[PDB]
Amino acid sequence: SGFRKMAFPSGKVEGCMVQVTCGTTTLNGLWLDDVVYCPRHVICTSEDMLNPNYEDLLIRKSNHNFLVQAGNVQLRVIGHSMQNCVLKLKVDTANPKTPKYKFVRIQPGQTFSVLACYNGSPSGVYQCAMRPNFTIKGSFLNGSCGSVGFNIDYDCVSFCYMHHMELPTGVHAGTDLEGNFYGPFVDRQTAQAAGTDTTITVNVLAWLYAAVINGDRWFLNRFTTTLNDFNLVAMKYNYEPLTQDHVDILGPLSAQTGIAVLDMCASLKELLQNGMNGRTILGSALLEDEFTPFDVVRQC
Amino acid sequence: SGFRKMAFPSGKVEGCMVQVTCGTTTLNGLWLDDVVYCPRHVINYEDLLIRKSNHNFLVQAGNVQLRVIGHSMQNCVLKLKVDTANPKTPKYKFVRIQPGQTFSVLACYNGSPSGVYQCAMRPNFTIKGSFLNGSCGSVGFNIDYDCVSFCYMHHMELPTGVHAGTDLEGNFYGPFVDRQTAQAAGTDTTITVNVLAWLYAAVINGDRWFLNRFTTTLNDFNLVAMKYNYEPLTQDHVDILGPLSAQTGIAVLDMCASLKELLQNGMNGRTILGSALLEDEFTPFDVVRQCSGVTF
Ligand SMILES: C[C@](NC(=O)CN1CCN(C2CC2)C1=O)(C(=O)Nc1cncc2ccccc12)c1ccc(Cl)c(Cl)c1
Repeated sequence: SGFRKMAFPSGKVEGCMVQVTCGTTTLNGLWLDDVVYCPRHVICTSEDMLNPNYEDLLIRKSNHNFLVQAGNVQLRVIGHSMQNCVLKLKVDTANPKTPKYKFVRIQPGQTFSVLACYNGSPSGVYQCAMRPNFTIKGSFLNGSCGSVGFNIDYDCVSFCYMHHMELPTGVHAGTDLEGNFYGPFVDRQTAQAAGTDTTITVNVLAWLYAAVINGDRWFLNRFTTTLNDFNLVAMKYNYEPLTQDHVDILGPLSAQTGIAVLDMCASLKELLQNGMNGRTILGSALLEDEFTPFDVVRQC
Repeated sequence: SGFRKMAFPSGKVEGCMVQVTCGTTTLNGLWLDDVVYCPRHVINYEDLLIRKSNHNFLVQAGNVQLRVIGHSMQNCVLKLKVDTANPKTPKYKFVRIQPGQTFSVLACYNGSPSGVYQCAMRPNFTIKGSFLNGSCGSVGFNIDYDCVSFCYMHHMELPTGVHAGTDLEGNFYGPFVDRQTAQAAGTDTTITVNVLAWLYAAVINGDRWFLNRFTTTLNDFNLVAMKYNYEPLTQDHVDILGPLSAQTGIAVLDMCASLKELLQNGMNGRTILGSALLEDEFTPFDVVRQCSGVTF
């Protein structure tokens, strides 16, 4: 029993964190086999952050300009290349702690663990979700760039995020490990604003099923709804549309609890209409949207 | 910016998790140097233990079986002496924590780490964890520089879904026993110093709506705290909040008057750090550590 926001054990990722220094900038790198991955903005100076030409800046760099540090050992850079917004520093030593890994690009609503680092040293691990507006609501200070988001299924690390920047609202933007930004963001100091965020509806439903599995039933009702009527209501509360894919994904939780997805959708509509009335669901006074259907099944 | 419930990096603890099997029971063990620590309920515990032999305990570190060469009991923890010292043994200490103190839990099943989360030792000595069957022997810890302080070992789930366990010397937190009997968690209270630390974290993050021009005496605040099932705030707590008070410019008794107004009037549809409830599972140290980026 119990339901916590749970992160994956970070050990397999800790053994990959290195510090990358180029000129005055110091950030984190991910050392896998003989390559160190980090945000390409590590090559940027002061007057070339509004409109940096990364190809022009990288061509002027040599391997010895990049100082890579793994613990108290300095690694030797023997090559450098750029793949989208990520810089790949070829090093002369393969990381012996390299776990079984994959690079996966995730969709909005997906959750992952973040290992927050500073100067190549892990300082904390927390759980995140990719927001529908493609930002992540993280906890990062200056120096956290290069910190990564990941999931661990079986003994394999799926790296899904690399931190690149903080938007003016305090939310965070980054890329997958192939350097492709999540969302319409760019690694430029140009005026960028996160779009209006919405609640991840399928995740709220999964969390309502977790509450039912844990014995909380007060919010349930005798109503059901059509998928379209639910979406017309949910949209008015800035909730993401619920698709047939989402209804299908909730199938196992519906089968386990005996509550049809559209029946739980009608409980959700009622919660949106009434609020919680001084009650909590799984210790929360707000509807939680950072647990996916897969997280709920895994934790329960 | 941002404020998350953040656990310590679990790597140093993952390298210590082993699976202990004795008869039909399988749970987790903590392998440090040449000793495996686990709940004694894996086996009148002195009468039960005397009947066991080393070969009855199957210890597994990954796909390698460890051989037990001795066994002894220290309070509610069983200590299995093994032939091999754990090469991954970090710098560590066994520390007993106080209610209100926070720690990270590495939840394990069959000696395999599956999740990490941050929680607080409640004033009623339970932890509001997330554990299923097989999680016994999962440990709670903090990291100081490169030293792991082990503070908790999971033993059981109480009928309300809350958890109970011991320090690494086998002493329970709370008035609990490791036996099948009627046990109930006492009425819980809110960790007042932690709520204040979290209100300072909200101020550091730009959430200032709850601030007011008022201050209060420590006695008037404690009279209100008692009324709302909040733990008494001591001069020690006020002193610990000193750095956060200095950084934000809000005296502790000034933040107390904000807390008092929140308790008597509610949040009024408004939220603090994305929460509609007052969070009490961040200590003053946790807030400083997260709003300053201390590394391990
Ligand atoms: C590296 C970063 N540089 C800055 O923003 C630093 N700077 C720049 C403006 N300003 C001046 C000193 C007062 C700063 O503070 C960044 O946003 N990283 C940070 C990451 N996570 C959390 C942060 C929390 C506070 C601060 C910075 C954070 C950055 C900036 C613009 C771009 Cl286009 C990109 Cl790709 C990256």
